Amino acid sequence: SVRHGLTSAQHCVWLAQQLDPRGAHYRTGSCLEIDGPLDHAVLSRALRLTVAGTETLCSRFLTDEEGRPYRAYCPPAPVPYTPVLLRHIDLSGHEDPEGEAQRWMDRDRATPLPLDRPGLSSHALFTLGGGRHLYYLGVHHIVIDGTSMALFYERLAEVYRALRDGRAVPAAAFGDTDRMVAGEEAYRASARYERDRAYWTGLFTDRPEPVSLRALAPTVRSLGLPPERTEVLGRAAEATGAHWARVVIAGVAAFLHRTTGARDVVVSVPVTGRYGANARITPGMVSNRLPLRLAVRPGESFARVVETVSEAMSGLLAHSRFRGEDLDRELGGAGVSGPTVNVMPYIRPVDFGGPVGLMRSISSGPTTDLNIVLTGTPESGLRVDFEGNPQVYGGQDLTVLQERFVRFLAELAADPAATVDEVALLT
Ligand SMILES: *CCCCNC(=O)[C@H](C)N
Ligand SMILES: [Cl-]
Repeated sequence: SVRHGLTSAQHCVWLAQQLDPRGAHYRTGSCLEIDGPLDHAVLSRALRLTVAGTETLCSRFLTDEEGRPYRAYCPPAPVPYTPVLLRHIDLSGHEDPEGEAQRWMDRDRATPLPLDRPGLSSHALFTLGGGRHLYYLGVHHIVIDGTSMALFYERLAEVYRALRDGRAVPAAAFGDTDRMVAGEEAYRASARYERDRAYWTGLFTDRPEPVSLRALAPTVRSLGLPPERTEVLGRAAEATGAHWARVVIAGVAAFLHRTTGARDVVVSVPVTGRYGANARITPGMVSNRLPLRLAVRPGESFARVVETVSEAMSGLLAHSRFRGEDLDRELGGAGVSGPTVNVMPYIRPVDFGGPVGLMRSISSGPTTDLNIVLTGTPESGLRVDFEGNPQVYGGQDLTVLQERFVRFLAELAADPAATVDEVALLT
């Protein structure tokens, strides 16, 4: 009967869903590529225990008498029970197991999940042959963000190992959503809110219109880059003294500048929206997206653009609690944004007690234009996903753009002292 408050991010998704109530545009997902055999019966039991201990995966969303949303907690069965289902799809024998799995996930992601039914996720274990497996985690964005996907996978594996070893299942170690929401409420009521509002509105008084090279589920094209191609990003990071994600952001900024010739470029950057220890370990949806405005002047080196990114990010991080969707509402119209550049944080390979799982993105969220999603590291290799609004980009277009970008990025990283407007951008 308890009516739980939504996080700001959840409020955002809720409002956006209302614009297209039967749509699936806020269906997101990821998967684990697993290099050895798993026991589906045991993993199915592990999923049940994992979900049972994950409040957000046992939640539904309802409206009160004033039409305002709230979250309701619905434990699984030993008031609706959260259902738990791990599908087993044996593609061992198929001509193209990987392709069939992708097709299955794409069709699942296209399936609407009504918010008033608890358990807003979809789970499938694929057998691919050669003993390889794929675990698909499909969710409604309102219950799970990128950070929480990692929290889920780690817990799932932990429970699976215990059930496999005969060991007692370790207690879950998640945080509390109500306290996380209370933290946001405290922020909104604080003096910092006013200061943040002033900071962000001040930066965009000219209200630059978003430029491309409504929010819809993306067409996704993925490019695998081995370490031979990606190590150079690490070397650029070492040389500039900037974290490699900053090098990538600078690369996107330079790419946009070189393509369009535009002085002032905007990219959008996600931040976790998690403040404090409790928030960091609470599965849910709290992520924020903020505009990074960058001036790329004539004759600047790539290293100089990295510095420009670092300066802008310092300000973004210092005012990161202000909601991106709030900034847009105040500026009006289409708001302010560029391609979303999402360099996912490091995730250790997921240990299933022998078999190891490597995470890859399936769909990070809907977009009005483009998301650029990276998983991996310079040393281990990268998966680069270009997620394009289907009314803007065709699949082939995204493939071409993504290869062009990675080539330019690699050239920049190979010599940060080079002048950006002298670096050849090849079509
Ligand atoms: C305003 C909150 C909904 C948008 N969030 C996302 O789609 C993130 C960036 N994946
Ligand atoms: Cl997210």
